[PDB]
Amino acid sequence: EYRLPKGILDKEIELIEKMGVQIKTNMRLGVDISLEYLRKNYDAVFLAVGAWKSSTLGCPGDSAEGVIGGIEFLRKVSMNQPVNLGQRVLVVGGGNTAMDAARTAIRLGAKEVTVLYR
Amino acid sequence: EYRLPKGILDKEIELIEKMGVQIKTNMRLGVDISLEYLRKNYDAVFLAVGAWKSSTLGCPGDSAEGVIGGIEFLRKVSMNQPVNLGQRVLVVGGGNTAMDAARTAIRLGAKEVTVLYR
Repeated sequence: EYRLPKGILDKEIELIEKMGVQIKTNMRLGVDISLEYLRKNYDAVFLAVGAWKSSTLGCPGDSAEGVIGGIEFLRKVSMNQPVNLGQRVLVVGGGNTAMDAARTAIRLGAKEVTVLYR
Repeated sequence: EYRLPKGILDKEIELIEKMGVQIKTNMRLGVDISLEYLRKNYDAVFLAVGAWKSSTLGCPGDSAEGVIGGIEFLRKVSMNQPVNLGQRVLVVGGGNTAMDAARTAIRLGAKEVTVLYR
């Protein structure tokens, strides 16, 4: 939110909806909606699902409690869901996800946050 | 159609739709739509799927071509889909399905139709 406030995003999406676009939220492909349904009742289908599966650490013990994916952590923070942070946080990576997670952890009350890049 | 014309049925269903009921046709549970979607987006779900799987003959060779289920044959006839009859037609059963299939076959040009009841 400190880089892109969500009110601006809401206003832009409302402008898009004002053009006649019907946005059905909470609808998931493969869970709520099958691809056959869309292919049958729609002339064209455009998939913009995006990369929504954070990579695992790839080292033994990556499934231990207290290790969370970057985008999942940021989604929990944005949704105001309770996350289990702590005094010490290490972020593994060097992309936008790592820096956003580090700064969010700093703003979420972590005493020290350290980013590890290879 | 000779027992229940479909125009009357269409008129009654149109009367029902005039009350505010939204009938989404060509939507199938488990194929086009999911039970979880209904349970999430709707307060109550009422299932009236009916018995839509005709029983197989239960004898060897029941899968040979030229053996067709009663309700499937009647659905093909009602939908005006091309069905493969012949001069000789046998009907196995004694319910409404068997009698309707026999009379439809008689009206579809079968020279002789015989109903076999145990």
